[PDB]
Amino acid sequence: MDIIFYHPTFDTQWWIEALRKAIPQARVRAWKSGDNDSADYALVWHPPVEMLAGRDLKAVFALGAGVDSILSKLQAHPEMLNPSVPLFRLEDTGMGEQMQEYAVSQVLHWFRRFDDYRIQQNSSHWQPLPEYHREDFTIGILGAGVLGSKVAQSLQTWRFPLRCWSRTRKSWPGVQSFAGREELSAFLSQCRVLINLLPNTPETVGIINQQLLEKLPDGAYLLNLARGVHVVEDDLLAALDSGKVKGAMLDVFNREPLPPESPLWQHPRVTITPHVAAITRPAEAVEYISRTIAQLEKGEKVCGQVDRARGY
Amino acid sequence: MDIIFYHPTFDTQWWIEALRKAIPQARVRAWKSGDNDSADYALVWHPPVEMLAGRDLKAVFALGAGVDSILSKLQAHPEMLNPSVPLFRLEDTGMGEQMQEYAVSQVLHWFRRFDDYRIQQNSSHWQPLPEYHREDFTIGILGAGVLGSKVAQSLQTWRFPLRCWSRTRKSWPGVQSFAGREELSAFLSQCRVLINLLPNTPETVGIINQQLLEKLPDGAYLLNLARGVHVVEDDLLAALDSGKVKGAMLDVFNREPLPPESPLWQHPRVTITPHVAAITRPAEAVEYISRTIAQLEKGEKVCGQVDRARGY
Ligand SMILES: NC(=O)c1ccc[n+]([C@@H]2O[C@H](COP(=O)([O-])OP(=O)(O)OC[C@H]3O[C@@H](n4cnc5c(N)ncnc54)[C@H](OP(=O)(O)O)[C@@H]3O)[C@@H](O)[C@H]2O)c1
Ligand SMILES: NC(=O)c1ccc[n+]([C@@H]2O[C@H](COP(=O)([O-])OP(=O)(O)OC[C@H]3O[C@@H](n4cnc5c(N)ncnc54)[C@H](OP(=O)(O)O)[C@@H]3O)[C@@H](O)[C@H]2O)c1
Ligand SMILES: NC(N)=NCCCC(=O)C(=O)O
Ligand SMILES: NC(N)=NCCCC(=O)C(=O)O
Ligand SMILES: NC(N)=NCCCC(=O)C(=O)O
Ligand SMILES: NC(N)=NCCCC(=O)C(=O)O
Repeated sequence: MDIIFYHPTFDTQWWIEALRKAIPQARVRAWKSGDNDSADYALVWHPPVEMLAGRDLKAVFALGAGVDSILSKLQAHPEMLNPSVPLFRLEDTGMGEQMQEYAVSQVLHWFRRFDDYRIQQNSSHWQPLPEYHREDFTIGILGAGVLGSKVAQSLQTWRFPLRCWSRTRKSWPGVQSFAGREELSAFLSQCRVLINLLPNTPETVGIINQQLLEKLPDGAYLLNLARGVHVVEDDLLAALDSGKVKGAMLDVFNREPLPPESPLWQHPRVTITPHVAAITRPAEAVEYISRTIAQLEKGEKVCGQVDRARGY
Repeated sequence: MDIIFYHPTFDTQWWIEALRKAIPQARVRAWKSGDNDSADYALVWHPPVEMLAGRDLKAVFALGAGVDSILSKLQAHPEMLNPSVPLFRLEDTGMGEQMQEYAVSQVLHWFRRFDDYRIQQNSSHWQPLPEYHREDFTIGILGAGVLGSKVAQSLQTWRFPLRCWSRTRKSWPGVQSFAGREELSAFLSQCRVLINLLPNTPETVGIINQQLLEKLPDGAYLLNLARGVHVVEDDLLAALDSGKVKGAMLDVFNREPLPPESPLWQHPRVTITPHVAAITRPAEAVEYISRTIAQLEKGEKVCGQVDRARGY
């Protein structure tokens, strides 16, 4: 087999060599403009149309969890990826645990009122605060996928009430499963903490807006770990200023880097991280890719596969 | 049986009634100065010498995890508590989980560099930071008791390397156990995060001082959940200012409320909470007390028992 690799910023030389070692019968090369030699598999992030167009690839592996960008490019350039070509993404490969670290830390942080204690510390003010209780701290997860489920799991340990929202029904024993737009209002109504792990799709763009935030209980918290386009930033600022939302921690933004003019930077109840919630673990990604290729070859049934019609 | 109850600040009436219901053959009363009627058991916090002196009680239950204060008072007033009287404290009764919430939240917070990202947010500065790795993030727990073990357990989930320090050897499978002063230097040498869950005793007063902090790896973090007297605050400020300690989160202080003149309040790498790490859960405390009384009565072997000679 022949494998072509393209990534705008990764250590191309490291990846190529790691893939050779993990698939020793594989000839692996970095794709450059003009390379129209044969390829069986393509490993890509933000690929040029030229790299894929007209290739009857056996599979394409997106080097990310999200496939927002590549699907949107195929819409604009249908010539780019023949419908025969199966599209895979990176499922977990270490991002699950990273999402769990971030959510558990911050849910507990809000639950123990470390935000209030920091404000009082800023005035040298010593004042014990009433403890919150779990019954009033339901955690809702928008999106119940590879990452949502991992996060739900790691929060169940702490005995918070849990609910999730998705297109289709889930069976997780401790987690009340809400499905479809018809059930979104009910889902939102009890969510003291709302965690966004949705994919970026036309159906979810701007879903976190005024109408959604108004259905939340008062003094809610928002943790956006998914995509910036899910949030209407001005509606969120209004919810923060009205006290509807007590705190928001955001890792992703409509424009990244978030430009200095955004009021989010200096807003008091907002915490910002620069899209670092869960990054690729290269060795685990190389493991997932070689394993998937091996499974495709043995005719075994494989899962981590994008549905282009569905959008994710 | 007759039970006398004293607490300077708790809801005396609630506690009395809850104890009646949990021990329905018990006559329970609030102790007031001059009450020299008979008592079988005394439930106390910061008790007047008069309340206990000369009583041949069947047991005394301190309504706290720490027995610093009551043992120090018996030193000053040996007439207060006959050596025949067994002394119990509150073991766990919900404080374990509270310690786990606080430690897991904050260990993860430092491990994901949320402190650095907050500083960059304060300048509207967008800059992804190199991820820390577990091998460089050994967590050491000073004190390996009811609370230390609970905290160790909840951190093992996250795959941090773990070590604990105590007087006597521990057997916890994933946790390297250090014992005695002769092994303290070795224990400290790898501790990226140091968590203090020691009791307040003459042997541990001021243990966190210049000599201890110097043995820590650079860029260490201190989480003091035990007693303020364990820390020499000026040595810690010097370690913070030299960069030896990257961050400290403190719940307990030599003087509480921490007076406004302390430099800890406004120091940049210091986080303060007003002694709220783990508070009594009254219903669970009433459960532990009635259960222990029942066990003492059945001649069953009981554990949660202070060794007055040892100091804890
Ligand atoms: N911040 C970061 O660093 C970072 C890192 C990695 C990933 N991410 C983001 O996290 C996202 C989720 O990753 P994942 O691996 O968990 O994706 P996934 O496994 O595909 O799960 C997506 C979930 O969203 C639900 N969903 C999709 N469209 C929906 C709709 N219209 N209504 C209701 N629910 C809908 C799906 O429902 P069904 O189960 O019913 O299909 C599914 O449960 C990625 O798409 C990426 O944008 C961010
Ligand atoms: N911040 C708060 O809100 C809060 C709440 C509750 C408790 N606390 C504090 O937490 C402390 C610990 O509670 P706990 O229930 O875990 O106590 P514990 O079960 O009695 O455990 C104490 C541990 O400290 C160790 N230790 C005692 N003296 C030592 C010495 N000289 N050298 C080395 N190790 C020593 C003991 O060693 P061995 O196992 O060898 O005996 C034991 O492992 C309490 O005393 C209290 O001060 C604080
Ligand atoms: N795991 C760490 N430290 N970064 C994640 C992605 C970087 C990468 O794959 C490359 O640039 O070669
Ligand atoms: N969209 C761009 N440029 N980077 C995303 C990287 C991490 C992530 O969120 C994922 O892999 O899904
Ligand atoms: N659990 C909560 N909310 N506080 C802890 C101790 C208060 C208490 O026991 C009393 O004053 O009666
Ligand atoms: N020492 C005083 N006044 N209060 C302590 C209360 C909580 C605690 O740390 C414990 O129960 O050990």
